[PDB]
Amino acid sequence: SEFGHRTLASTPALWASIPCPRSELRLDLVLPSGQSFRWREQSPAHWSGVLADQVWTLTQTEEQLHCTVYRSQASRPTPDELEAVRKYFQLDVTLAQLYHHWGSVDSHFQEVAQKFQGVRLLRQDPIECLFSFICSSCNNIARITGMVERLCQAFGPRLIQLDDVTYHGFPSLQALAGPEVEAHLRKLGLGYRARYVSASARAILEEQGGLAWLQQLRESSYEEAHKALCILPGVGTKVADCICLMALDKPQAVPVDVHMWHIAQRDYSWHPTTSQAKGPSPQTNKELGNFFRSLWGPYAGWAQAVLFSADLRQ
DNA sequence: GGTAGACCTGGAC
DNA sequence: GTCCAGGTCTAC
Ligand SMILES: [Ca+2]
Ligand SMILES: [Ca+2]
Repeated sequence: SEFGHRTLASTPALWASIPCPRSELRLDLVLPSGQSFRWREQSPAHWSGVLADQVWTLTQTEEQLHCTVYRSQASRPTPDELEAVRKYFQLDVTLAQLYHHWGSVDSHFQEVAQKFQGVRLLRQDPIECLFSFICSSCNNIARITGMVERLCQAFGPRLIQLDDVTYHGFPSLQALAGPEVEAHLRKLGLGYRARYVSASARAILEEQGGLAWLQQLRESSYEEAHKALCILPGVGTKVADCICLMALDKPQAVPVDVHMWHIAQRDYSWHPTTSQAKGPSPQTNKELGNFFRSLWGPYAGWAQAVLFSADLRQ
């Protein structure tokens, strides 16, 4: 059929594949796990969302990652568009190598990794990542998802429509910095987070040097990148880490939230050393991130995703 | 310098 | 009718 979301079975000639075994990527463990909030399983095993300014539907078989694009006459994805998918999932990074190493230095990781293979990090756009996580504050994944959709719908450019779903690109800095955005966001239910979206959009354009200032962080060290991000309204130590990890290519970045605290205590019997507090505080949270970095290495953040993801499965 | 309380809301015991 | 989710900000 020419309408609605496509499936591999119904529109054979419109899909193209990318060699990728399920052991290197599990869509169902990556896409709805709190990394990106813009993918939906409209059909069983078929996920749709915006990727590289276009709408896609992705699905996998044991050895392949099938992709289709909705842009002109309908056709299969081209080799270059397909490369956009490979980059988004950072497919050049071998997950089997990472799991092996983490499992070698951490017996607990080894036991948990057995059942949760294919958990990796998406290479996300900084703007979308910054504002999506500004909205994650004291929030759950299902709600965050709603807020983000409503936000893109009201301020993001309109893409194509499939069935009754109209896809929108993520809002630009200029749009989010506009007049009365906060009030509009409050009517959309963002709460106090509405204030931060508006404020950070303006801070970036009117005080930090614009988009270029954000994008240049990819070349800066984790230390430098993380410090700059905390300048923004609504961005604390955690939000900044999420952004460094998921959008600025800092794999050693470890976001410390309540989930990670429960994991550290239960599975590692961890307790703060150099810090005062017995529980969560800026000093203890910083120490915990260091604990995981020294345990897992340069890609501690990715290791964190494997457990964090396998933890949400409870 | 390091804790305590306000800020929004909708699924949940 | 109370409680929590990938926190942040600020007063003292
Ligand atoms: Ca800040
Ligand atoms: Ca927290």
